[PDB]
Amino acid sequence: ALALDTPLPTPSGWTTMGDVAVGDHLLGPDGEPTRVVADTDVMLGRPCYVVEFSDGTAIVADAQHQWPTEHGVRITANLRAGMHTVVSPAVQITAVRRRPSVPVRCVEVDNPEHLYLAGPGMVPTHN
Repeated sequence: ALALDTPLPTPSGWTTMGDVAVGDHLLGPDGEPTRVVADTDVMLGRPCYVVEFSDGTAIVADAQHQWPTEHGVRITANLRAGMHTVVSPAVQITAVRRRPSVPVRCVEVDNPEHLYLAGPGMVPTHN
């Protein structure tokens, strides 16, 4: 679900969606370590999007990647400018557009909100 070069913060620093492994730790919605308990393979040919945020960062995600908004969970294909990604100043989605397909990959974490931080802005996103 996220492009492989997406940076993801960890308790030791940074990894990428391309490098993170089951058993590694990401950061949960409160910044605390959260364990990666499952993943996908690298997936090809999926329809991809750029999501641009108000903190000046951007994440490439596939159509079906899930985001926690003020309106509940929304997939990338349903995001619209003006929404925010929240965990309960929430960063705001400034733009969403299609982009040519790149390899993507998803992971699952084990905190009860099923959220991890993504991108250089540490934006909340849903497993």
